[PDB]
Order: sequence, then structure tokens, then C-alpha cells
Amino acid sequence: GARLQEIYNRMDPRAQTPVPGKGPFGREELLRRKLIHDGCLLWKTATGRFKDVLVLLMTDVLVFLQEKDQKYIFPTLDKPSVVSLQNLIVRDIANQEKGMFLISAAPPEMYEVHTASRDDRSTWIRVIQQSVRTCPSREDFPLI
Repeated sequence: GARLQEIYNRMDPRAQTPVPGKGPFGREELLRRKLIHDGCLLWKTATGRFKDVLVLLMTDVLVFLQEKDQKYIFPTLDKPSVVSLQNLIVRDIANQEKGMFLISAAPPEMYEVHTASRDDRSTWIRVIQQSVRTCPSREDFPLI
């Protein structure tokens, strides 16, 4: 809502992150979308380390942000920081009640994220599956 506007204003106008096969994704691309859910999560890097990230669940995408020096930035991992919601599925992590695998189809990729509680995880999973089955077509809503 106004939360999205806050986030937008807390971001450097030159901030940009690639979306493979689609194009660049900058601060303006945020305002093209509805902010459906947002929250801090833990991203498991390849390093096996956990990176604190602000996660935005939007109309058609998931956005990962980092709280670097009082502004927001797109982080730079070996996975895209913006992910298409289309045909995305959620898997549970065996024995880790607070973790979940997010597997995307555009293109195939896997993200591993952990919440703070079984409850938090339930909320995220619910709200993600919902946003995924109502994701707009790329014909009507290009990711660009």
C-alpha cells in the first residue's frame, strides 16, 4: 500500500537488477505492481550462509532486497533477485519446519528461504500459492 511507496523512496533511482530472458528491473518496475506481502527472511546462499533479506511478494513476481546503508538495494547473488511467480511451486524442507524451497519455472531455479516461525512460514506459503494461481498472463502484464 503506502508500504510500497516507503520502499520505493528508500531506494536509489539507479538501482537495477537483471531478469534473465526478460530485461532490467529497476525502482520504477516496483510501482507497476501491487505489494501483496512483505517480510524479512533468510536466504541460504551457495556458501551455506544465511543472508538477511527483505522479501516482496507482488502481483507477478518475488523481489529480494537488502538493507544496505539506510537505502534498499537489489542484492547480487548467483540467482536473480527478481523471480517470476508464474508456475512457481513451494516445497517444504525435510525436518526444517521454518524452511521452504521456492522453485521457479521462468526459468527453472531454486531458492531456499527460512522464516522465523512455523506460523510465519504458513502465512508466506499461503499467500505465495494464492498469488501464484492468480498471477496475470505475460500477454496482459509483461515482466520487462
